[PDB]
Amino acid sequence: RPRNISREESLQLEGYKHACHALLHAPSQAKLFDRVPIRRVLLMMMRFDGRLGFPGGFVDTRDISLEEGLKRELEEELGPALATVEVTEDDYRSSQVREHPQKCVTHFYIKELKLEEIERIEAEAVNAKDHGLEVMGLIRVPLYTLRDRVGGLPAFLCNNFIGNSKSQLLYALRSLKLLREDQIQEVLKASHRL
Amino acid sequence: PRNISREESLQLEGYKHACHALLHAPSQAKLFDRVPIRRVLLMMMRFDGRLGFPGGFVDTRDISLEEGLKRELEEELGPALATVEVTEDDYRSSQVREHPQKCVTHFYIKELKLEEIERIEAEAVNAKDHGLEVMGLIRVPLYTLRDRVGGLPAFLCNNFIGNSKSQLLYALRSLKLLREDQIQEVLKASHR
Ligand SMILES: [Mn+2]
Ligand SMILES: [Mn+2]
Ligand SMILES: [Mn+2]
Ligand SMILES: [Mn+2]
Repeated sequence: RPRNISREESLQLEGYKHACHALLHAPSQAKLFDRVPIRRVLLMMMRFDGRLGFPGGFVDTRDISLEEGLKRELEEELGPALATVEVTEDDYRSSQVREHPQKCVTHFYIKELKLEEIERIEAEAVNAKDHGLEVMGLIRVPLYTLRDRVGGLPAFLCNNFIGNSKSQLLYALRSLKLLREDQIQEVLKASHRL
Repeated sequence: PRNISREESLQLEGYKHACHALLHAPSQAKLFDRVPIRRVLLMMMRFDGRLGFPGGFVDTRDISLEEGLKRELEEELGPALATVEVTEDDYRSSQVREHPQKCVTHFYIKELKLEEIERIEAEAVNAKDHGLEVMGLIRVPLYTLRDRVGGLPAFLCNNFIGNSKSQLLYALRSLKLLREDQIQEVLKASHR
């Protein structure tokens, strides 16, 4: 149902509800089992509704800017550590629009941090206003495929994702150059053997 | 997957052993000041992309099923755990499979104080296994939302390792959190 739309065009519409979500990420030299390289830490979360999503939430664009709304949502959900860390217009990536079930536009941001910054974010998430309520926990996204050819990313893609968050994740994998187009197809295939 | 006994368990030959625990605490918190959380139940995202309970393998002949579990927990949840009891009284059940080379997993349910769960979550990011075997802790939503889908039923549509779903369901019956009919209602809501 979701369709692409430019930021600028989408900011012009009327009586549309807006949401902002961010992928925070950082490179890692860690190797799982000292063999399988982690490569990069991507944060997602388990939401109060039983589903996985990226942090963020609604913004009222007549009151505050998209970035200001995003900063506030992250503070609630991810905690104090998000202060001084500034997701800006540069971090903006894409906008999608729908009408079923509600007139609704979601914006997706992608921001690289230093590893210790992600770690400090994890360490302090348990202190967020939303911890154990709207946010049920923070999780890192496995980017590897294991030898059984299912465990890791393919298996993880069989989890339950809110809205278009799965599709956003896949976008980021292709944009941060982490997987080739075919690799993504391979991942969706290995996943879909239910 | 077939239910078995502790009695037998330790005596079978050629099987690999695994221990897992549900740590849980009561809670007075209300989501949107409306929906009661009731209880906090810990699970995790594994390195394999699946949800499960903390723990792992333990050499049967080396030390007791508790000694293996308590080590596994400390390794996966962090230092805080060295002061968790995890006695025999916390033992719960043992299922036996013949899939990925004959497994036997034992399930443990143990009640803690909310503070204790909170301090565990707070130190989990320090566990030897953080960012490796354990990719993050999560609380299990026990409520069902107004849409009659979000909350627990949606949660059960996630990808679960081994029989950690069976185990979770058992806990909800065992801990008197849900009746059999109510469990049967979330499953139908979920698998729809
Ligand atoms: Mn959110
Ligand atoms: Mn929010
Ligand atoms: Mn909030
Ligand atoms: Mn271990």
